[PDB]
Amino acid sequence: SHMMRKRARIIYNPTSGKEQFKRELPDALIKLEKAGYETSAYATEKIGDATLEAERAMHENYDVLIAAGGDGTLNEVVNGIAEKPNRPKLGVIPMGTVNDFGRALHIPNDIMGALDVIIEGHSTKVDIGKMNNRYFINLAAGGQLTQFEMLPQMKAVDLRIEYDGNVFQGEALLFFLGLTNSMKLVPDAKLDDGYFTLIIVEKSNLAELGHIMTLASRGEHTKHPKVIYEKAKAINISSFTDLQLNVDGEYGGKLPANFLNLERHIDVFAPNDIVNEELINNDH
Repeated sequence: SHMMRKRARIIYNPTSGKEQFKRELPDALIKLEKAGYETSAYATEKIGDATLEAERAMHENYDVLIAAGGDGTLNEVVNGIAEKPNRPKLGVIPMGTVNDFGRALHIPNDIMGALDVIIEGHSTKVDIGKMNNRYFINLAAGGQLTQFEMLPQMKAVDLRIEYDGNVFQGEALLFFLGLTNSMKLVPDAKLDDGYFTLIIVEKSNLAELGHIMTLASRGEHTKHPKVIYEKAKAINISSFTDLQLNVDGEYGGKLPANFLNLERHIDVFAPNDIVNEELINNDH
């Protein structure tokens, strides 16, 4: 008995990925209890349930919030706790078909392995993004479908993007704001630095398109002059024409959008076993 008793809340999507978690919950509870966590669980039913539960949990003095599901459950949990005093630490159990945030932090795709990471108690702080009044953890993207794989479907649109002091103003096929980058690359992106990865693909002819696509195919897109790469903390986006917004893999409304990177905002259990190339701070 090496620690004083703690309180954990599991927030889980029962129909997530392979859907094995609900069946494995009783053993997850045993393991968490043996490690000293009085553990309770909440099963989501619809989109938004995880956010609302995380909001309630804020008032219930938990040491850890465990999100068991895909990037959607994760995004929802973060939305419920972001910018609130006394945030619990976040535990990630990757129960989605894709788990881009998990892979970004090297969380095992094995339940008991992910639980081993939480129980061991080493954690990192990662940036999150604020967009208008909501939050995100992976990426935001924007463009207009005609009348990187999707670039040939984009229509040039006039846009302005104020990023920190600077201004881009012109026609663009696509913009990306990346936090994590394993959904894929810029060469030197950090989860830690307080900077979004900002990609803007400018309006280009068919040849520049072919070219950008063949460079993309071997991690060299950033080398094309029509591909802009900047790092920025605050990015404000507007146009007079209407754009669709993708936020963490889902439709996230439309413009205008104001983005702020909340540097090292969220404390999340991570492996002390392995070195993260995308972290400035590996003090864990």
